[PDB]
Amino acid sequence: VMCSYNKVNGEYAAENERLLTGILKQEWGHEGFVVSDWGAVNDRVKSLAAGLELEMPHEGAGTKQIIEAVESGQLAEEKLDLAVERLLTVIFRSVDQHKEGAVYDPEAHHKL
Amino acid sequence: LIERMGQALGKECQAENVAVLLGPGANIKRSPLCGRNFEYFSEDPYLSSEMAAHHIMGVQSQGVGTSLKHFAANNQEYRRMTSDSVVNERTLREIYLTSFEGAVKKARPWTVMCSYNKVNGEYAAENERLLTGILKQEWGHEGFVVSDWGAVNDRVKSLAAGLELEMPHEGAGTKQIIEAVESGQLAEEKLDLAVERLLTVIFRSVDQHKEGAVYDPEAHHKL
Amino acid sequence: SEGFDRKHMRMPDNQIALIEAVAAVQPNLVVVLCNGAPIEMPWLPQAKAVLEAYLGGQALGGAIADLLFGDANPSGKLAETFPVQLSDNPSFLNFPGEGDRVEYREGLFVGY
Amino acid sequence: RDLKALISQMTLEEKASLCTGRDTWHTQPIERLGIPSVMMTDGPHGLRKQKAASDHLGLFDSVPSTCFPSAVGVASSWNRDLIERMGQALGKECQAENVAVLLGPGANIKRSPLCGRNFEYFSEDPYLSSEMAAHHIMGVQSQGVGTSLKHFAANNQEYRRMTSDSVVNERTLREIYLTSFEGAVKKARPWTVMCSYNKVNGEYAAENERLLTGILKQEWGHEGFVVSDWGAVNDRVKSLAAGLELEMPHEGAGTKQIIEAVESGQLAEEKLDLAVERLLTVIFRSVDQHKEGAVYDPEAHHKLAREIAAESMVLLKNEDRILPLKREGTIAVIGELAKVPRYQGSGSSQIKPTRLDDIVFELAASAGEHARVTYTQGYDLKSDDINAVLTEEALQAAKEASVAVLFAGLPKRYESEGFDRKHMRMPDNQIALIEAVAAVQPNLVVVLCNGAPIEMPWLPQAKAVLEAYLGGQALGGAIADLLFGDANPSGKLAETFPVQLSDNPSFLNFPGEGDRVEYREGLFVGYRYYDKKQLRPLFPFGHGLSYTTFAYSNLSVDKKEILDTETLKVCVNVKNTGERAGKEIVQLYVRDVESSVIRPLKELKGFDKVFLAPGEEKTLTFELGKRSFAYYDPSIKDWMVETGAFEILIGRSSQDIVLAETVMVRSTVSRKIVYHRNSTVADLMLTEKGAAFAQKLRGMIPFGEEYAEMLEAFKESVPLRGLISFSAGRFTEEDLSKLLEYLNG
Amino acid sequence: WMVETGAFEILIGRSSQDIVLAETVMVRSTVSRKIVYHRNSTVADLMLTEKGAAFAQKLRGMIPFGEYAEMLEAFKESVPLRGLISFSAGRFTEEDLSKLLEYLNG
Repeated sequence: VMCSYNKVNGEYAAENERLLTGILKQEWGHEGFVVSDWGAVNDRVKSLAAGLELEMPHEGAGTKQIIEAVESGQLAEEKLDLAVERLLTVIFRSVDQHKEGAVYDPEAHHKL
Repeated sequence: LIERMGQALGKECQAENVAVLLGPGANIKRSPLCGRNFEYFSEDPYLSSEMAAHHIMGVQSQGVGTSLKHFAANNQEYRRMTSDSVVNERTLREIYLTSFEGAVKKARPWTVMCSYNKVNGEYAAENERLLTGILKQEWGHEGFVVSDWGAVNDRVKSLAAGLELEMPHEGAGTKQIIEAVESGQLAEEKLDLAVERLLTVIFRSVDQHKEGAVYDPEAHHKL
Repeated sequence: SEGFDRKHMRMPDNQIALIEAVAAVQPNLVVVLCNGAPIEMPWLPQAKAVLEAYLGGQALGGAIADLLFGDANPSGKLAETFPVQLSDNPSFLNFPGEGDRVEYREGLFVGY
Repeated sequence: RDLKALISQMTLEEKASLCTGRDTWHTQPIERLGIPSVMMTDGPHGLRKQKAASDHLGLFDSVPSTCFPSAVGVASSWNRDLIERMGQALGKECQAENVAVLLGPGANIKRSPLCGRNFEYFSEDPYLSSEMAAHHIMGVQSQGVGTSLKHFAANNQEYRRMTSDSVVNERTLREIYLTSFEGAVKKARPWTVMCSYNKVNGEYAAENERLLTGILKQEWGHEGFVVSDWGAVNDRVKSLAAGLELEMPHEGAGTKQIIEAVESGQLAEEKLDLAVERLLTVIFRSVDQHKEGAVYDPEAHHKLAREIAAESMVLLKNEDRILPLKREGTIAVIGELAKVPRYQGSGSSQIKPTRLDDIVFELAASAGEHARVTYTQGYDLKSDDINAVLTEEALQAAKEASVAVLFAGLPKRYESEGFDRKHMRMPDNQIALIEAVAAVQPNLVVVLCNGAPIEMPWLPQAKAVLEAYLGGQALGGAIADLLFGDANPSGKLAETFPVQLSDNPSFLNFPGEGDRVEYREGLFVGYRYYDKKQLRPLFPFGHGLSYTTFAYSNLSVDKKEILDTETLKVCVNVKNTGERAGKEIVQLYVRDVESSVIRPLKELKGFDKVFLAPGEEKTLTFELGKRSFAYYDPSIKDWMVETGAFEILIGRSSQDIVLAETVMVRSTVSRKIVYHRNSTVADLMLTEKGAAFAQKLRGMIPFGEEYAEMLEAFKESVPLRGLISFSAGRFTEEDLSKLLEYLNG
Repeated sequence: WMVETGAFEILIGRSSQDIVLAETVMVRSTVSRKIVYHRNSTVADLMLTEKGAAFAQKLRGMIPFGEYAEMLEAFKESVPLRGLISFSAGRFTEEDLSKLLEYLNG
């Protein structure tokens, strides 16, 4: 599920813990992970703590922040451990389900 | 003998309008050099547990509460607020926790105070296995847990673990508890349960308070 | 005191020496000790008697007078072991540890 | 030979079949491709070639061979070159018996005095052990014969050895146990290393991939292959994947297992190919290096064995100059161990000798016709009960003599592979004979024949005590020469001799709880423990006496300060201030003066032995380096020097320092300090940003000498998050958050 | 908390060093833990059940090398079940032990 650019009731979706964790993960039982719209993150560490696993597009400063939040004792490393497990789960799935040699009929999809 | 001493102390708390007396301490004497050995009872978990329990009985006979103190392995002072006690389960159960077990069970101190250290990589004020699993569930402690002064590391994590009272007053911890409820991270019924433990002890000390209490400084010097 | 541990287990030096000299001119020597925890006693051969009085509180005066003249009979027994030297005790190899970490390696073999 | 070509011509089965033996002592040949068979054979200190017996326990007789002294006493020689010559004799005997690889030496650390196999291990100290082990290997392999550095793991007790779990923390395992093996693998390059029966931290040695590949193959660069102890493997495919090339003895099921694993795509065939290559490289080596027609002089090895022995015995005590004996008067030799000699162990290291000395005959010989040697038996090695007839005969003999030499020790049945001693005492009826013989003849010399330490409550009534250990097939002439002074005693204990069993560090955790033993004493093994605790031993590590005296002089170091990447030269002068020539042993220790981690007070870090005529003086030279000063640091997974002063200590023992000097070693590793929510107010003074806030602080805290002590103690050790509780609301979680940014950028 | 069926000694002293009177009693546990066999159980562990000591016979004989008396007993008692594979002359295999572990655990 992709989060939006806007705030909901004064909090950016990409860091709205009640929205991504409280309602989406806990209440509804979403098993996958949350990705941002492109450039949507305001603070990476705030976003990780709230339930956003993947920042898009690549922003390398966010990686230096997550490391320092762990080492400075402001982010528990098991929050990060939990997040890597959700991400790695979807990535390995699509690998394993990829069909090598796949082709498709441009003629028929024009019919479809 | 110690049970009569605790009664005198209880008579001194009634005359000074003292609700709860922070004590006794019952940590185990692991090393001879520990600074606070003078205010601990013994190296042996049985003798310790006995004296501690009868201390609690005498104080509490007069309707005054106690805070059986430094629940964990606060066995050295050096770097106590950041030190990690690495204790295996047999040693921890047979030795350190057993100095506390007899006293909690027979004497029923109204409160237990946790210590500044970690036990096995978790701060006492937030070790749910220690404050809930062993103190509340296994031993059936009915009162509440209060932190040593400034010992809390995270207020919300400590509430989830079984620590009801943060001392001294830290107002940020209150705004954090409120925000944990609203964001769906802490159930409000965890908090309701906490208020019920706290209010139960407080109304007790009020209802058992003896107005007009005095005491004979002459005889306590005899005692 | 609260807030720090002792660095050694000895009595002050100018005291041990006075015990030794007074003993050399008066063998009939009684020693009373005021302390909260165990100490080494290299002088013990020259004291005929040793009353361990610990921290006897605001009425220690009358109590020690009673014990010394027999109006009370002494009836106390050590509740901790008194080692010969500091290095004998079980915690010596792991106390106070390496920084913020101390390993209770002696196990159940604490004290006596 | 182009080995990758040979392996490519092999079928899948032929490859997998090389991976286990053919029988109990030979490897699998492949006749179609000309791969020969070669023979393994036991013997850390002598050949145990078994003609026709599938026996890994030394229960069946074998071909008779030279029985050199056992590790315990040869290690007491402190003679790196002496043991290297022995390895040459052993290599000449393997060449004559067509023995490809000689299974040994063993170099496990002596954690407990009670371990059964201590008689065939070298020391409690990792440095001395690695030296003797390395020079053992070098001498053997100079003759083109392979070795099997033995029991790679922590095989430190025999009880339940095939199921026991050695629980060792990472620092202890690197600094103590694995370091006795490390030096020898690196300098001597033994062709094979044998794994142990036990688990290490919950994984059987024979499949502890981190141990066999991570440490032995990858880090240390062992080029040869790993062979299992006999029967040690738990799963062959697990063992192959982990770095064990040869299962012994032959187990054919594992070959069908290796085959089916490649076919199921669960073991990559290139892991198997690499394995055939390691084995074939050692096998072709011993073939190419075999010297056909090999012989050897059994006459001369008995010479070599008499020499090793007289350097491998520790004179423990000698009052009133009772030793060396005078060739006059009458000498009363007492005790059945003087007629039924104790000179080796039992188990897979038991040799069938080629000759064997008569101790009384040799004493008679050395005495000359100006002295009478008598013999009385005295006690009963097959009993624990006093004998009233022997005791009257011994007393009567000793009453007639000027001096009495009483042989005592430990019967053969006390020390063996497969079980540990139950106590540390000598037999009872021996202790009694010492006391009574003493009561009628105070001039009493005692010789002990034993593989490991014992208690000596009788020690006051012996004027002299020669620790002769297990001196081998020539211990007769050896003890005769020492006792008469034709050789000078020159040995020093390589293990500590405690007063009582309960003094030693393994006592609270030996042998454990079932299949689990926790090495809880950590780094405090042997003398490292007795030094730290100030627990006086019966005799300390490195203790030995001589019939001459030695003065030490002129400690000096070429540089007074080195970086941890640099090397250092130590020099000391030894002079014989006595009137008999002799050889002297010099021990060099290092003392880290201040360290942020727990360390022993001293660690032995070099040694040499030196022969001096009366009045002669020489100069011995040591070299120190990074490993002379470093402790092991699991966080960076490497060795670490801490910038400071270390003290260099030259002694005749671990108790007796005679000379010291301080040097300054400086680390080349700069670690970035990283602040966090529980760093102390004192941690701020490591950076100039941090001490800036430190002053602005400790005032934001609101609260006379009497309590001066603890107000400093409070303020320096409070964590940064702890200021939140004592700043009158002025320091919040948001501030600490901003502070942690500044501190970390 | 766990009691082990056996003898315990009651000791009356003036100190921890000075015992003046003693007496022995027998405490008997009421807890039976089922023994569970596995591939590294010892030949001695087989003697906790009547099924196990049944197979225990001749299995110690199957060791083909069955003064050195002390250590040969120590060997035979302490070998794990899987260790017999190495010293039974091909007569005890992984499938045999596999069948043995089913029987022992039922």
